[PDB]
Amino acid sequence: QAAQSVDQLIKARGKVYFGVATDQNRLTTGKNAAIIQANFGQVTPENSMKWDATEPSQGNFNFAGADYLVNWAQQNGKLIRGHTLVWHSQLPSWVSSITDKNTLTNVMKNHITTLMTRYKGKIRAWDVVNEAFNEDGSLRQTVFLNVIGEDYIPIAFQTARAADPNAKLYINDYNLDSASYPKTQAIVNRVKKWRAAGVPIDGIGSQTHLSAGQGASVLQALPLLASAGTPEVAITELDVAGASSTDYVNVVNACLNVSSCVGITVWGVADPDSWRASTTPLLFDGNFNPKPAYNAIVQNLQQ
Repeated sequence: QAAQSVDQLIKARGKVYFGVATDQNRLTTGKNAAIIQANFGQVTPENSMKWDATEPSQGNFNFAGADYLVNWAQQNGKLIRGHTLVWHSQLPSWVSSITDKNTLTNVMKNHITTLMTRYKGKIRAWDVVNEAFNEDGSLRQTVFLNVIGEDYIPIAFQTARAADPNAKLYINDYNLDSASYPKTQAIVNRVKKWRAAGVPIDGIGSQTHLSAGQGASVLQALPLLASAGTPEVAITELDVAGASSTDYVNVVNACLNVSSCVGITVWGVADPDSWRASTTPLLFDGNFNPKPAYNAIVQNLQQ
């Protein structure tokens, strides 16, 4: 645990949270729980709310890991971002093999409604649709697009709104880190059009999986994402190859600069537990000590 909490410091600047990805496997080993308690104000399940984890066989849901996370978060005063309802990765084959529109629509709706109803009122925000865009800005040809069609995004969001009207509903994606970039421009254009059509999209989530030196670009990309007119944006899965303080401070400042940016989630606690561990891209090292970039964020946020 670091003495100074980046979550308290960002809250003192008017933001909602500074959080991290975690799950039971992390919380019950090492120093993760104590670090999260001390220094962070929000958690995202790294895996336990994905489709493979929660509905591994159709209609036979497994909530043990998700329940653990939600209960731990409540006990410890941490906000929760649910992650993620509709996504092509970590998707069981029972889903991806379906070729009938009605079948898949009903499966998708039941998955959304069942997860969101279980946690109704406890979840600040859901990543309803994840990684819907290709790198050229076209929509990713996932089973949902291929079988349901264009409607899958409207359906997902409308179903989510009905299941828990309290939750902020997000579309989440990566490579939204440049204002220049076909995916960035596309998500802004399509969110504007979906919302103008009445689709309830409350947030754009920008994963922010960065390479070294790339953080500076977020200072221009995040205000562009905010121009789509959603009530919120958020930095949802931040990590940075090499963990330079310059990159981390740039992303923090981008969020500070964008009033609709509610907060930042970093994608794990300690480097060896990162999905990209070899790049040591997180804010705590393998000995669970805060890294230079953690201290740089603390100092940037001090008033």
